[PDB]
Amino acid sequence: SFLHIGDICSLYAEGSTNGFISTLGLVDDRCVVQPEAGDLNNPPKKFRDCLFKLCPMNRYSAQKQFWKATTDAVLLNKLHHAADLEKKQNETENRKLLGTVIQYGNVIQLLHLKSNKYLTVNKRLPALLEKNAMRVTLDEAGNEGSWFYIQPFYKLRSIGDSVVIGDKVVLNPVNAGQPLHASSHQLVDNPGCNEVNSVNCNTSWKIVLFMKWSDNKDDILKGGDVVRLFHAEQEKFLTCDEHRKKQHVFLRTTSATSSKALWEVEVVQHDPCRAGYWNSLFRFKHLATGHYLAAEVVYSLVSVPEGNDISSIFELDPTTLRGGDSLVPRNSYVRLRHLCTNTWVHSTNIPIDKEEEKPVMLKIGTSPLKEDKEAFAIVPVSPAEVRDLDFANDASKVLGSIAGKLEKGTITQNERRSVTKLLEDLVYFVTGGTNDVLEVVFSKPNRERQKLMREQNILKQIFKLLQAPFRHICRLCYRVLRHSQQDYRKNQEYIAKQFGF
Repeated sequence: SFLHIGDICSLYAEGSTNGFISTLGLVDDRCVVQPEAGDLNNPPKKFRDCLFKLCPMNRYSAQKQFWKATTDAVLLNKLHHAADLEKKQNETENRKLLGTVIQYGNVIQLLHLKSNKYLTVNKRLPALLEKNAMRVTLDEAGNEGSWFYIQPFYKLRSIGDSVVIGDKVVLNPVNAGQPLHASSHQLVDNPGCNEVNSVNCNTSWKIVLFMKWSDNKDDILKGGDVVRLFHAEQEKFLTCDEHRKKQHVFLRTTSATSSKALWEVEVVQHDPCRAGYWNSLFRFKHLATGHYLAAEVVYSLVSVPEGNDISSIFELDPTTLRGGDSLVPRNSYVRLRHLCTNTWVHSTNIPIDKEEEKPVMLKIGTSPLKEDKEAFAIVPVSPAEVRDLDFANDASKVLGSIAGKLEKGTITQNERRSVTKLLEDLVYFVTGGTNDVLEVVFSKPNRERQKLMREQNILKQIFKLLQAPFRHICRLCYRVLRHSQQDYRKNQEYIAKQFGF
């Protein structure tokens, strides 16, 4: 099979350091290669971080100029609409290439899915761990440091050959200089990370295909798509959480959308590659714990830690529009069959939090008999909100990591700049935006973003940031809490007791 504009796929390094390209959550623009995190036959855990969309060469000349600045211009109004009309033109053209095969010697732009940001090689900036390599970042806008020559690796495959799935390449920057080097230099802060960069080298990149543009379309069920699972009859979402230090699979008693109810669809494939549909098999990986949904004891819903085993494999049966010929599933209600143990899903009236009054945890098992009402809705989850989530839980630990340092000792000069800048960015988030963005300053708030703060401990870190310049940051903590709190009793109260505690 060939590679085509709009395919999603991972990138694994070869030679000096075989690794899978990855990134540090959302706040950081750093690119990394964790060598002993996983290999090709057994992928690293949070694999949704290693995927890229293939985009064609973007027309960046007009947008590049617009950003040039410390200056005054009244026609910035013209220039910005000139960059925007170029920006959509780029969109239209790149979308007209959906389906075209990219051959060797083309120029392409790697797009990092999780972040919705491009690969970016800064010819003016040398990499921070490798003395002689140009720095590489993740720029949402992109630029000439996003243009990449795809050059053949084995003389076997010539230039102007069609680049075939599983081929090794040289991802050479067009003007920015030398090939993407998977360096052999380890980051201080990070145990499992070797960094990447642009310097003369012999690093070869293998391309493993996740999904073809052909399957990239919606709202058809998809390989890596994230979903919420809603029991129609029961009116409770399938969540998964630790109760009394134990991972439980249960219903929680559409308005209330938790963060521990987030399932990452997988469709089973011979290779570790990513609709599929009715005649297909699946597993379900939680977003909090890498844990997998499985049935093992007639049986019950356990949370197995990895998806290498049959017990974690289910398969979907449609209804009431059944029997359903094999075809892409379309965000519709299904009955779930465990081919492995041979039973259908059946919820229960049995609680897990047995002592708690009005218990919020209904246990679920599996019974052989089919149930007319016993079917869930595969309820889709916007990728934008998923980003928000990982951005949110991602920044949580940053605060969590940094607050514990003021706790014991003090904070370094550079360590401050981050939280100072990060905090203000967390406001644009909670205020909502953005595109200066003064309108976004005036902009209304997201209750759904507010949902997150207490849910991902964001609030809990500001309070725990008060343990011990600081006149600005300690002062700057004040914008956020209030921004979060309004119009929401739940937060207003949560914070109220937190200030009381």
